[PDB]
Amino acid sequence: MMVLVTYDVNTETPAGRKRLRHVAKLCVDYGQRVQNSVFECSVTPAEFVDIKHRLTQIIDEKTDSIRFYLLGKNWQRRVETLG
Amino acid sequence: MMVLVTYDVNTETPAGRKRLRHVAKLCVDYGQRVQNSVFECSVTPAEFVDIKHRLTQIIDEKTDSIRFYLLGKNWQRRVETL
Repeated sequence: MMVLVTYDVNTETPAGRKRLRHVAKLCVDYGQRVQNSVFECSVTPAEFVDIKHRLTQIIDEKTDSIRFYLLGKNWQRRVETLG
Repeated sequence: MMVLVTYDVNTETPAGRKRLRHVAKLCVDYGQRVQNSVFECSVTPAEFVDIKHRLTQIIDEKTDSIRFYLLGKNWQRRVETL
């Protein structure tokens, strides 16, 4: 299934920026980093449970948040850009 | 129609934080700031065109980017959080 991962972390600190690097390291195994903290990923349901599980341990859950959008097929024909 | 807007800007400088707030002020007219630089928007075709126009002026096109994902209806049945 396609999954868009949007990670909200405060990059004004070294530790923030380091968690971003880890989250990115993890998500790019499963697809592509299209902005600094946005990822277009391709995962089986087992992989998705595994990813959730590892993301939990990387992120600071009190300050950070991750959202997952499950778009269908023809999701590429449904993205537009600027910049 | 529902559109997800994701804005990539560097917020370690005042100039980036300004641009983000300005994008925020615009996008919040049409939906919600679900995370610091992500906005879930509800828009007519005409609203979508005018917004795209103004975002274009606001952002630094060389160092920033905006992605608009058109969410299908019942897109809410397909969002999860950790």
